[PDB]
Amino acid sequence: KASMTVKINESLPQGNGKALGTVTVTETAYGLLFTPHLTGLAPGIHGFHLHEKPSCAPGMKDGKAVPALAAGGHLDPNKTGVHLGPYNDKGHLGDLPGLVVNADGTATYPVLAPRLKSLSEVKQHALMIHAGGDNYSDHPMPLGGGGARMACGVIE
Amino acid sequence: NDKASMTVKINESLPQGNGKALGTVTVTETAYGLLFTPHLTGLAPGIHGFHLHEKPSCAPGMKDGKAVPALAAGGHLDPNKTGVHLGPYNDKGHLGDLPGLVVNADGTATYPVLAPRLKSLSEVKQHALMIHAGGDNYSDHPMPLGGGGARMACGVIE
Ligand SMILES: [Zn+2]
Ligand SMILES: [Zn+2]
Ligand SMILES: [Zn+2]
Ligand SMILES: [Zn+2]
Ligand SMILES: [Zn+2]
Ligand SMILES: [Zn+2]
Ligand SMILES: [Zn+2]
Repeated sequence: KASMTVKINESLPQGNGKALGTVTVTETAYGLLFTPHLTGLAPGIHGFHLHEKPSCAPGMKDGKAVPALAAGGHLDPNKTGVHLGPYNDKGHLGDLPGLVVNADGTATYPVLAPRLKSLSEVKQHALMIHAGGDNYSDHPMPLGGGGARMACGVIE
Repeated sequence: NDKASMTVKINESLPQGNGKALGTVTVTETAYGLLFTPHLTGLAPGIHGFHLHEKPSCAPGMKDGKAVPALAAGGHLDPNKTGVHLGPYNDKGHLGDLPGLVVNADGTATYPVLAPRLKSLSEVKQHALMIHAGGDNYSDHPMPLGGGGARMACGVIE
């Protein structure tokens, strides 16, 4: 059973917020399954992506402090330069299905990302949770409308 | 680009018979299996058992003298006769096991769910797409059939 764990922390302008729980990443016969064990999130569907750089630190953009900016953009080994979701080979390999958050603010619903096949593809990248949702497109809003980076955890 | 795709209409399952139309689910073939994109409305917020049942019917059935909603659809699609409920990501259970149907706070269903084990529309035609009152933990424990419980909405895939 090739499975591993990722600690998730709140993402503040200053650094790291409280621990919001974990996410289990498991290899299946159909791809990587992300089983969340998170708490304290806004109910609804959240942008859920793997970002390039292994960091959840703040960065500077237009003079302001931006949560988890040091993580860079989306994991994109094919250099597609386009956000197209978990089921389309023509976009960022780091595109996972939206994270489903319950009414009590927890995340327990497992999401399969069929394109990822082994834990190695996930190591040394930032697992990102956004404020906004994800329609798996750059239209109408870029990167699925995720907007701000709200929670994060370096995988390794 | 291009990939085969079809549409299924969903109705309320009442003891009496069919209820309000709730919208549709688009089933599309993808490189990674069948994708079920819902366009539904008027559902209880939360996560709902979402399975394919054996018989091409959504009609009620009689069980001990009571009309049971969508009972005429039979049990879960299980060609390999596993006789067990293990979800969308496990080969050892019902082929008809899809991921839970995610319903928003407003009662709509819009979140696409991939079922990796289904590969083509032919595996899905002439079966019932079922929506339960309860959720789905992809297991027979601690409740049978993921804890889906009552059948609350249904649609026959042509
Ligand atoms: Zn992102
Ligand atoms: Zn992306
Ligand atoms: Zn075309
Ligand atoms: Zn069922
Ligand atoms: Zn089943
Ligand atoms: Zn069949
Ligand atoms: Zn048992």
